[PDB]
Amino acid sequence: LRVVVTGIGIVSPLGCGKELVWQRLIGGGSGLRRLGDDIAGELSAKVGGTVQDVAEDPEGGFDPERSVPHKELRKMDRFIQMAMVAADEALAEAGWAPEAEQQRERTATVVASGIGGFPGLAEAVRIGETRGVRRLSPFTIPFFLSNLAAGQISIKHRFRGPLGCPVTACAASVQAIGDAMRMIRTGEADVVLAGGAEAAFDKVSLGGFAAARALSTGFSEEPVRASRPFDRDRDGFVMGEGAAMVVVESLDHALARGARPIAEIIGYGTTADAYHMTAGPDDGSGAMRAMKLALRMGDVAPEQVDYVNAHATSTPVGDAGEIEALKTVFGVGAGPAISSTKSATGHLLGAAGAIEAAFSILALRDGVLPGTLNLEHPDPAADGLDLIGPAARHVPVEIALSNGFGFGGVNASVLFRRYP
Amino acid sequence: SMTLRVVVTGIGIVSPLGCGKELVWQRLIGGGSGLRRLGDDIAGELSAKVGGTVQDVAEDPEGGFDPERSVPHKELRKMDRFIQMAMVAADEALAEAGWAPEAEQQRERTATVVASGIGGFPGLAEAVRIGETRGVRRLSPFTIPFFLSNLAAGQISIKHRFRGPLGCPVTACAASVQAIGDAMRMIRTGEADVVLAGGAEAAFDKVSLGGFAAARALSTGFSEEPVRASRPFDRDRDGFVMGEGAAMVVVESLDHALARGARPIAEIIGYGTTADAYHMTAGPDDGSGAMRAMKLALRMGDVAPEQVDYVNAHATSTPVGDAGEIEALKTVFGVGAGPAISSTKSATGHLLGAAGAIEAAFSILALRDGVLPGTLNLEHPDPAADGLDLIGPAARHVPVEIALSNGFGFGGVNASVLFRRYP
Ligand SMILES: C=C1C[C@@]23C=CC(=O)[C@@](C)(CCC(=O)Nc4c(O)ccc(C(=O)O)c4O)[C@@H]2C[C@@H]1CC3
Ligand SMILES: C=C1C[C@@]23C=CC(=O)[C@@](C)(CCC(=O)Nc4c(O)ccc(C(=O)O)c4O)[C@@H]2C[C@@H]1CC3
Repeated sequence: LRVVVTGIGIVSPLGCGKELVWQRLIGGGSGLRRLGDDIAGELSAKVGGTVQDVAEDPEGGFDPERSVPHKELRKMDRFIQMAMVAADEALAEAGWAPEAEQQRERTATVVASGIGGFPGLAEAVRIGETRGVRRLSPFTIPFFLSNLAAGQISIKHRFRGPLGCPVTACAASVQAIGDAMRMIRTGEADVVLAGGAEAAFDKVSLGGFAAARALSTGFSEEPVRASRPFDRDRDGFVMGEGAAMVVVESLDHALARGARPIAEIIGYGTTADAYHMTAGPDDGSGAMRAMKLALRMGDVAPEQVDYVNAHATSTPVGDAGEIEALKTVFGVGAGPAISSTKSATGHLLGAAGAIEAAFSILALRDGVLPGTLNLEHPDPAADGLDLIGPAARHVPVEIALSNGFGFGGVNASVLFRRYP
Repeated sequence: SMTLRVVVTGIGIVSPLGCGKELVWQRLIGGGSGLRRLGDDIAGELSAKVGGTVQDVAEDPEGGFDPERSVPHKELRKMDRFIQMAMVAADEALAEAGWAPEAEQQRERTATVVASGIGGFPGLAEAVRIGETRGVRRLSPFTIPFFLSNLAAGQISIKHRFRGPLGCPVTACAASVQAIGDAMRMIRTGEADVVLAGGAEAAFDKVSLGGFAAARALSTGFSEEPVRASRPFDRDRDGFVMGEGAAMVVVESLDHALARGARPIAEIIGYGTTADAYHMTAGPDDGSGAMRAMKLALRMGDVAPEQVDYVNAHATSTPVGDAGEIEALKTVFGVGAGPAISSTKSATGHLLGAAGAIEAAFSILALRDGVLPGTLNLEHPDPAADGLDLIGPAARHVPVEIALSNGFGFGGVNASVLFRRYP
């Protein structure tokens, strides 16, 4: 059964609204900024991809009151608020707003997060250390539970089909899209609102990644330079926040209702390294297998892939592993054009898969491949791979692959074809 | 292939009634309870004083929890308690199944799908307290993977070299019902041959308990008589009793099991999942989303309601929750006949994200042995349940062929899984 995407929503460090975000991305913009001392004061990691408010970004700022009434915001952590805005955008684009119970019952909501409501949870613990646990809000638990992103979206829109919340670290929202497609094919839903949401900035979460030496520290005075996937001087990832959503349905379902497919989902693959808890193997074998499964599903040879949106987070070991995986799948000398948009957005963690899927889809729609900012001295291990430098590449393309990996050895890859 | 019959070939349990499914089963069927007074470090400030706790080998010599049996002592520092329980339950299930592939051909066809509701809450809470006292610069390098929900499946995969899909559904108290449904789905789509599926939860902390107490969801009226506090369907229920544990099943096609000589313990014939889109912490009074999930599982199994012998209800002992499920059961099954219904949360407490997997295991064992667990504490059944065959405290010894198990959660999540006895 053929499956398509009919709507996209984005809340990100480059703004809210996918057209504006796309225009900013291709123009070389960056969402990386110095973090507040309340988050980063104790740490050497001083830079993050932050979502700005309307006062800071009048055109593209985040105002969750447009999707959630003021008095309801108290009931949901930031990631959920972001999820609600991104979902509204994707649904409006897809024109999916079912009033009838039949259609509502056939709409699923599958929204990933990596860490979920960390700020809410941290605040509850801090209350426990101060005012006392007898003073916790009645909303404490659903405020931070990961599945209340999907939950609040479903309540608002009356989506009464399956609910999902994959929490598979930084691959989670790639899996959300694969899980959406799988449900369309098994007949368990007719439309899926799928994606990811993450808003985990807090001294403790940042501190936890810091303690693992996973975060960039050497570019604090030049924040836009800090995220440099594939570059010789990369020194760890830059945490980001945001949310991105896609509306997924069968091609036949889309065309019957007059919805324009934006792109087709033709492949999905997911695997486990079973290697180490926080690093993948140097040979990239788990990631390699995930990519090959998505290509097999799409019946696409490696030489037919035009564009790869790599997971590459700007870690030394992580980017090297993905380089090796890509060489195994595609060879050297020819192959796909490859970039990492984490160079501009930072690492949206459990929302990274969905935002990069969205960029992969827009790349196909527009024949514009995002560049990799800061790619000044490519890792020599990547010689023979067509890594896109800072300039976006304007070229008609048909097939795009997007990767997402996470702690716990999770690899996921999703493959798209241009429509028509 | 979508027409594959799917079976369970091994089961593992870590619970408030012990570790090891056979011992746990014998203790459950004998009317045992895992409910105990919590430590003051957890519940000292709160009026919810009772929990289903997992005991160590000093406290329970035959059935105690010793994670060093599964994980070297040095490595325990790297994993929160929910993961340690997951590891022990997974080892049990895998040993019973005889699934320990050494070749990549089989390793690549083994998935690992382990739910949690809250994940490493004690780990996360400790990191935050460290942050307030000693400073975030003192955090362990293992802080993040210590608590991430998916590191339960992750650590299991690493130990056993399972290289197929990893899953971690975090859909609250329906989560490990969905894990089983997701496992079945993956066998039917051809994405895996064997799935280690289940749930793991160890969320006891003053803040998590405090949060549930703030939602008025916890029992507070039975502190002096802990074993009486979890009373699903009873007139005097006043909220659920939090528990901890892990349970796992090994899922594969019947054809694959027969090929390798593994004995199916039961068959998985149906799964359904729905969303209420009603309220963030309560379902509708008529249980209509639960009803729909149950009917979807029955439809998938091609089973009429009158063919169901046993229902392991979600019923957690909350006033509104159990009443909703009563109404859903009446809609699906009618009144006057219908299945025998019990809730084993009466004995184990609510294992949250691991409730689905443990209750699945009990439903499977019920079919295997022809013994339906009772509902402890059911002294004055809610009148709304008149017409439903609620099992009282005594386990019922009767041959049975079909069992349904429900799991629901905050955010309007409903899931149901349906089993048939094997052969
Ligand atoms: C075992 C080691 C060696 C060490 C050395 C160099 C590194 O690059 C890091 C810092 C990160 C590895 C990595 O990219 N993991 C890694 C991964 O497997 C999957 C995903 C991500 C992600 O960001 O999405 C990720 O970050 C590792 C982690 C830990 C300590 C230092
Ligand atoms: C909206 C209300 C009314 C209120 C009144 C009586 C109740 O019984 C509770 C306390 C819990 C309802 C419930 O069982 N939710 C509920 C649910 O939907 C799904 C799962 C569970 C679970 O334990 O697994 C659950 O607990 C609710 C919660 C909140 C405040 C008081």
